[PDB]
Amino acid sequence: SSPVAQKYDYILVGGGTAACVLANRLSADGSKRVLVLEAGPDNTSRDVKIPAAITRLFRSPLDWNLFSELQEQLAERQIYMARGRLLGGSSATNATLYHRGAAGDYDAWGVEGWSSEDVLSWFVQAETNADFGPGAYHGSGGPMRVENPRYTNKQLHTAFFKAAEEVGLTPNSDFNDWSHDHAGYGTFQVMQDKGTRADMYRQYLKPVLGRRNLQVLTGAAVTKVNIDQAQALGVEFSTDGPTGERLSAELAPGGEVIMCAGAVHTPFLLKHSGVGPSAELKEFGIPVVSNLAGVGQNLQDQPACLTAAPVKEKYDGIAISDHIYNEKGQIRKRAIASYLLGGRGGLTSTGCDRGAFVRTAGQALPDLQVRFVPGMALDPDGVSTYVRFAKFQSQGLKWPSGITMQLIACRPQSTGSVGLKSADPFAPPKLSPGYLTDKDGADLATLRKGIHWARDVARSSALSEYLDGELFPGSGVVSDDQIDEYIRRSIHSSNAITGTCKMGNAGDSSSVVDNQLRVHGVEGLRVVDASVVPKIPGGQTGAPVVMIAERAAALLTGKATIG
Ligand SMILES: Cc1cc2nc3c(=O)[nH]c(=O)nc-3n(C[C@H](O)[C@H](O)[C@H](O)COP(=O)(O)OP(=O)(O)OC[C@H]3O[C@@H](n4cnc5c(N)ncnc54)[C@H](O)[C@@H]3O)c2cc1C
Repeated sequence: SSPVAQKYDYILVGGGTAACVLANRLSADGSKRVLVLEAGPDNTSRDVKIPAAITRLFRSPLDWNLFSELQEQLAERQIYMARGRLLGGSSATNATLYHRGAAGDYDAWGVEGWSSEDVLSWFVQAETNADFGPGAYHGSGGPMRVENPRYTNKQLHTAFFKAAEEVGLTPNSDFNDWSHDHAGYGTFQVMQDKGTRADMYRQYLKPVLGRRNLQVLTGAAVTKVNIDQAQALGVEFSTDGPTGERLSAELAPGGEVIMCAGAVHTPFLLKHSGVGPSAELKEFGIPVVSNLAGVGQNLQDQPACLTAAPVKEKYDGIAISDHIYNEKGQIRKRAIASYLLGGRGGLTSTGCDRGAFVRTAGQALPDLQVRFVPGMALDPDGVSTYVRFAKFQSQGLKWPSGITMQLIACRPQSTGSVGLKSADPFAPPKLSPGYLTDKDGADLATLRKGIHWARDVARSSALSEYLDGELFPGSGVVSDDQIDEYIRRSIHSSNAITGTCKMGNAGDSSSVVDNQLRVHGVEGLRVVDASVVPKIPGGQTGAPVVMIAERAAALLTGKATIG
């Protein structure tokens, strides 16, 4: 009742990060009728816009609330895996850190037309940096906002860097400068506009909601993609939910369909629609249009564990928790004043924006990413701690002062999978991250060795002046075997998730999409979101999604070509 006798040149399933990019570029003339279907509501929540309020988006209505299958290798725990549910997708619910990985992350992709040189310019193109001048590696005219964090903990941040210097690390002035090595300590830039989240709804879609050739439907939950037998012909969706009507959106001649549902829901929705492993499709009685075995495999996510240590009594009150909450748990009016009048202060911080990339065992590229947080976790699951920090408000307790080093396997060797658990196209998918399953035990070894690394840093002279013991894992956990068991019961997602519909060369039978993102054996079908990522880069995966999205967009409209 919303696409009524209307045929669209590009239907977009999903209204997230990449989808917000293409809608902008493809609606940019007037000849194309763009449609954008999004399960979740408009982007209007104040919790989206204030960075420190990220503590309220986890496990919230704006999250899909995905939980994984039992992971036997993880002491049989389900893993909560954050996924944004609103226009702007996970860009509106992320920690905003800006990371391209290294040039070798893209060279190693293998694919033709996506080397480090081919992608570099698409990055710069979409960037406007507040803190680096325009050059080979940074843009100034782009739609993304990028800035050095406008919050600084004058004691804990400076003691962290002195400490990482003590244990032998070198600084790194720009983790997205490919001319020098990617390892080292320093400061993560964040996709924020003067302390407001600079999500992709705000930077790309909100400035273009005027275009009459641009139709954006929130509340609109896609169920499948029409593929008359191969050619896609549209989508089916429901505006109310699993108890609503079964509408249909038709495409115009040549009208393509663009999978933007993200690394979790795209491979899922493709399967329900007929493209995937037949063995899995036959189990629920779904006709096979294409039998590509790569749909729903190769799921890569970066696992994390943490250490936590309180500060000495004498330095009580100097953590970021002390800057946001008072001793009674109420939000400080001073912090609100610095944020609303100046775009400064504790509320501009997602917390984890200082850190490092470290080689643990002479690897080609760093295997460990440390994230330092001048706040003290109260649960070894760092995601659950943020949820807890939210509910702590107004209870009347003082959150203890301290620090946290979150440790992350930024280039993991484990892979996962995304599958079908029901025929109900509104059911939670079969999600298995598969952390710690690589055949050499390397991911676990990277995380164990980060624990030793984190303890060295915390033992340094720079940090031992401020610290008083160790809460997590703590004094009991001494031997490697004990560290591993702690890692297993505390491993949490650092929220990347890539690869479930990977691109590859012609004759890559394991590949799903080709180097122009159209999928093997379907007409008018393309995938442009994090799923196409063939190897996860070394860093948080937001920025490369945009780069993919800006790239496909141009290619679609004949402004550049690949190969
Ligand atoms: C909590 C969190 C923290 C993160 N931190 C960082 C970080 O600091 N820096 C960074 O660079 N990256 C970070 N990431 C990752 C980054 O946000 C993602 O990699 C990126 O946003 C993925 O973009 P996408 O377009 O592939 O998917 P999304 O942005 O998720 O877009 C997919 C969209 O599809 C929609 N959808 C799903 N099913 C349907 C359906 N049936 N019908 C219609 N729409 C549907 C979803 O609602 C969603 O809006 C973080 C991720 C999370 C969750």
